[PDB]
Amino acid sequence: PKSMQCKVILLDGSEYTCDVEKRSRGQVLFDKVCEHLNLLEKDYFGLTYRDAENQKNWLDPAKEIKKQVRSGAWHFSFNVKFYPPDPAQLSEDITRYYLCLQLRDDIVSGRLPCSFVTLALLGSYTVQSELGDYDPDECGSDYISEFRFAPNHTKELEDKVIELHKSHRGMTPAEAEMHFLENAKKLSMYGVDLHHAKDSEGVEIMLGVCASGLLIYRDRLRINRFAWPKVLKISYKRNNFYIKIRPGEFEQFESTIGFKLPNHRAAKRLWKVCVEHHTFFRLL
Ligand SMILES: NC(=O)c1cnc(C(F)(F)F)nc1
Ligand SMILES: NC(=O)c1cnc(C(F)(F)F)nc1
Repeated sequence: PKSMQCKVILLDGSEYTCDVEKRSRGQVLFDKVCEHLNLLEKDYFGLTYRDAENQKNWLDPAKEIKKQVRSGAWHFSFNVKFYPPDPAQLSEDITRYYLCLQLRDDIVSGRLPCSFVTLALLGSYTVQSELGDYDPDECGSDYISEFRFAPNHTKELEDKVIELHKSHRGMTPAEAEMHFLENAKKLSMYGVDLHHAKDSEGVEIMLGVCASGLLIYRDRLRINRFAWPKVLKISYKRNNFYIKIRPGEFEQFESTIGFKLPNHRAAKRLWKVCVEHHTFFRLL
């Protein structure tokens, strides 16, 4: 029975190595990683790989690993796939902990934009969770944290993290993580998966996929939203992605909205993440 070595980048930036039989389905690897992480609320997570065009794809747990990674390395990342709209309702603190690690990367990477004060407040909860109570001995007037808090660090930001950290004395790690999440969950781009696309006139837009539905970012002054209930059908054909928007009351027919994706693979990838979000957030 021939086994393939798998390398998974965990949310703390460390590398897990394991072996699975070469015909293994994605679920096999995912279960091994989740057992390693002592994670029971696994439904919010998945594994990504980089395809032959270097795009992030979700590993499908139902299909063979080899048929997905194809010509590429058996190299994966462990990630949040479905961001809970209300992290307080997760049953385990360790679930909320991995969600925090994902969100810290979402912030540092610039995928999750965040005001100065929110960057500093989220930072202060991370520091409280990781180091415990503010200690002046570790922090002088010229202190810079090892912690990455933002896509661009300033001395003013480092100072504001410390000032807010002082306010958190006696806060336990689970408590600081819950405050981190109570704040992060409100950010306009929280759990929004962005896809570059063109509308039916060739104007460049972004499509966001999330718990509440499909978002269409045109300009700052033109953002369209389709709640999952208002979507009847999700389809792709060639480089095109279509959604069937349900008839309004007393309207005779469904409306159809058409988008152009960069290539056929980009169209299918958007279709699959949409169907998966629809199913997940229909049931949750
Ligand atoms: N959310 C899930 O339960 C889930 C399971 N398994 C996988 C895998 F194996 F493809 F990575 N991705 C997601
Ligand atoms: N833009 C927001 O929804 C938002 C979230 N969280 C905060 C925090 F941390 F300062 F309280 N400020 C703003």
